[PDB]
Amino acid sequence: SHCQKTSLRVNFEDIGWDSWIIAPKEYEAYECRGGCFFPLADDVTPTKHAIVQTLVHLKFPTKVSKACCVPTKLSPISVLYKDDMGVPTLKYHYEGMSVAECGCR
Amino acid sequence: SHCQKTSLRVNFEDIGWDSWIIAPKEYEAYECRGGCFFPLADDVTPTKHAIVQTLVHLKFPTKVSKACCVPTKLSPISVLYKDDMGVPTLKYHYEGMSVAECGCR
Ligand SMILES: [Cl-]
Ligand SMILES: [Cl-]
Ligand SMILES: [Cl-]
Ligand SMILES: [Cl-]
Ligand SMILES: [Cl-]
Ligand SMILES: [Cl-]
Ligand SMILES: [Cl-]
Ligand SMILES: [Cl-]
Ligand SMILES: [Cl-]
Ligand SMILES: [Cl-]
Ligand code: NA
Ligand code: NA
Ligand code: NA
Ligand code: NA
Ligand code: NA
Ligand code: NA
Ligand code: NA
Ligand code: NA
Repeated sequence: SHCQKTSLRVNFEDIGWDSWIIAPKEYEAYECRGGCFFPLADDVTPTKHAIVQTLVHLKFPTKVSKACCVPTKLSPISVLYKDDMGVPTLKYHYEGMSVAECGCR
Repeated sequence: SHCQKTSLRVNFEDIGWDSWIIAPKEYEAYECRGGCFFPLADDVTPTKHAIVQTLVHLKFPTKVSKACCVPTKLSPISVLYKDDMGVPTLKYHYEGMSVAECGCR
């Protein structure tokens, strides 16, 4: 039940972006889900700060929060978008749209 | 009430590291606290994925979690630690120990 990449299919209409994104209608964004708690998994690539904070959280759970399972690497997708001239234009690498890797931070 | 760096003073004894860290006894680790919710602040440097996920969370709050306020840059501290030869040694830049910057991820 540890920090990992899971599916997350996003509809641009649902998030109000269909005003400018023509296509695609949906994409696989993924998400990072799971706990950052001891014992850790081999590949959650935990920073020292995440480790320290997790230990502090254990000792003081009402005052300090645990580390968070977040994207640590993102990948691009292509989008067809409306130009200011009102013309569909391809944005070939629209960066930061999809999770490549997750970790505790 | 947005994502930012706040104080977090860590005692190494409290987290079980006084077995190997001789000094210092405590340090300022900081932590990242606050919400990742619209409207965003100017300097939470949000990735596109964090923005998309936050919007999906709004539409589907029981199924998708919000973005997380995490460290996006860390700084070193110096520690005096016990060597395998049982001798105090300085580790001048012990990396990743203190928060330099926070953001939504
Ligand atoms: Cl562990
Ligand atoms: Cl680190
Ligand atoms: Cl491009
Ligand atoms: Cl290419
Ligand atoms: Cl881009
Ligand atoms: Cl905003
Ligand atoms: Cl981005
Ligand atoms: Cl060093
Ligand atoms: Cl130096
Ligand atoms: Cl180091
Ligand atoms: Na997957
Ligand atoms: Na959606
Ligand atoms: Na507490
Ligand atoms: Na290519
Ligand atoms: Na501060
Ligand atoms: Na402490
Ligand atoms: Na829901
Ligand atoms: Na120096």
